[PDB]
Amino acid sequence: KCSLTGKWTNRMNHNMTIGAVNSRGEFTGTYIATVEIKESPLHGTQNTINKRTQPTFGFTVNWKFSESTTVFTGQCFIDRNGKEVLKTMWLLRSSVNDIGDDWKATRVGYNIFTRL
Amino acid sequence: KCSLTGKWTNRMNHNMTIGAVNSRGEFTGTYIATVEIKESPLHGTQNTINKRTQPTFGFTVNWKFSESTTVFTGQCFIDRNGKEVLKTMWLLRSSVNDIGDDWKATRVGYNIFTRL
Amino acid sequence: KCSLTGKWTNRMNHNMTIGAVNSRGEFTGTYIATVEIKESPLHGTQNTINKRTQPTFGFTVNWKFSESTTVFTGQCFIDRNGKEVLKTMWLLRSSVNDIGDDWKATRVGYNIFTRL
Amino acid sequence: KCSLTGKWTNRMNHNMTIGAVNSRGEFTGTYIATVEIKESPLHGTQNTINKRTQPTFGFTVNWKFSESTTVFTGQCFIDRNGKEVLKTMWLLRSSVNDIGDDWKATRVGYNIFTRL
Ligand SMILES: [Cl-]
Ligand SMILES: [Cl-]
Ligand SMILES: [Cl-]
Ligand SMILES: [Cl-]
Ligand SMILES: [Cl-]
Ligand SMILES: [Cl-]
Ligand SMILES: [Cl-]
Ligand SMILES: [Cl-]
Ligand SMILES: [Cl-]
Ligand SMILES: [Cl-]
Ligand SMILES: [Cl-]
Ligand SMILES: [Cl-]
Ligand SMILES: [Cl-]
Ligand SMILES: [Cl-]
Ligand SMILES: [Cl-]
Ligand SMILES: [Cl-]
Ligand SMILES: [Cl-]
Ligand SMILES: [Cl-]
Ligand SMILES: [Cl-]
Ligand SMILES: [Cl-]
Ligand SMILES: [Cl-]
Ligand SMILES: [Cl-]
Ligand SMILES: [Cl-]
Ligand SMILES: [Cl-]
Repeated sequence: KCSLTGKWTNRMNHNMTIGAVNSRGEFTGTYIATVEIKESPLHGTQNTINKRTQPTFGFTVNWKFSESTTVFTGQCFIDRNGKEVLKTMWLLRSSVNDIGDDWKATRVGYNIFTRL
Repeated sequence: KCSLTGKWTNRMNHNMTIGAVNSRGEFTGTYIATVEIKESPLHGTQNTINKRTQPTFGFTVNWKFSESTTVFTGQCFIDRNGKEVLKTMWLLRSSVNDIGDDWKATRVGYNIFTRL
Repeated sequence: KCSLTGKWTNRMNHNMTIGAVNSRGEFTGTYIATVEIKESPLHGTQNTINKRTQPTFGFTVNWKFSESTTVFTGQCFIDRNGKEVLKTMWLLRSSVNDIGDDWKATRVGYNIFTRL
Repeated sequence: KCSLTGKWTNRMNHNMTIGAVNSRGEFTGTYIATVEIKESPLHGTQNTINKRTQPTFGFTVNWKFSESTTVFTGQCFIDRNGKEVLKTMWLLRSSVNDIGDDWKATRVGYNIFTRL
């Protein structure tokens, strides 16, 4: 079984720590990145339907040093070597002033996390 | 201020209800979708940095009838008329059986929500 | 049949003109936007497999006033009212200087085009 | 300069060959993917504004064995070692039968290509 609880790294400038996952799949944690290091809360859920060994999940990082918001979604895999890996994709939402600037406010990307 | 608390629709087949936003910007809600109607829980945060009148936000929908997870991120705007509108984009993560199908598991899209 | 040839608008600040589509599905055109109006070339293809009435397509806009590149992909639908509509999604790629800034270089969004 | 002309791989199941880039930045090529191997044509542009050593680019793959279309956009970098690398993200558009299934037709992902 791949569990989200624990400490993760993207082997770059990001770590996160995710706490216990409750019976409804809910969890909280902390996202730590270099800008100098800043810490920000995250909240999310992992899928509990069919109690899969490799569940999907999502979370929102509510950045404490920015007006922006990021969401991540992905899946907790057991890789061919037996190691847990989170394969994620993210959307980063910038705060714009006018609704006419909305078009340029969303970036996308990806991250791969392994246990730390 | 554009506040997330309340009931929202995308005029299509989707309604959302969001509860009280606490002082850290955290909220919970339900997402209602005609697949016959199914209700699933959502958990999210709105950005409180600088107390903007039009904050960004994100949330995760933990579908009750699927192994999938969806994340939404966007911004709560006041348009010309003074009406609230949530401009969002999302990532829908499918549950794949093997890490080699990971490439095909992520869909992207958008939704515009208004009150009621 | 929904064809890409002709003039399109997003009913906002964008028009495009697409030329004839050849037997391999290839086409060229021009993307016109307000920054003041700028014109830029586009090149793409529409799917010819199974000769669908509502084909998928993609194109690249090679912006003449920017270091950036946009790609669009979507489908040419006949809507319920009989009108042709292009439903698209796009990725906008910014030029960054270091490969370490790669993460913030891609925006995503959408456009809906109807004949002009 | 990082030039697109040549042969590329993502070390997985994909190779690409791209031909000469003309003076407007336009190129054609072939995209080779193990589904058994299938070859499909690609058409694209690299950005020539300011003659950057690391230009952005986009292209469309018109799959020969599918009703789908994929677009790729990214940037041609020189990494620490002086090796060329294409960092890309893509949109894969499925062909749906009705405009009401449009919401589920777009997948997103990424690929990193190196020479050979
Ligand atoms: Cl900010
Ligand atoms: Cl950030
Ligand atoms: Cl592990
Ligand atoms: Cl922005
Ligand atoms: Cl990324
Ligand atoms: Cl990563
Ligand atoms: Cl309300
Ligand atoms: Cl499912
Ligand atoms: Cl199920
Ligand atoms: Cl779903
Ligand atoms: Cl799938
Ligand atoms: Cl909508
Ligand atoms: Cl630029
Ligand atoms: Cl632009
Ligand atoms: Cl029409
Ligand atoms: Cl940027
Ligand atoms: Cl958009
Ligand atoms: Cl539009
Ligand atoms: Cl080569
Ligand atoms: Cl197909
Ligand atoms: Cl086929
Ligand atoms: Cl395909
Ligand atoms: Cl599909
Ligand atoms: Cl790759």
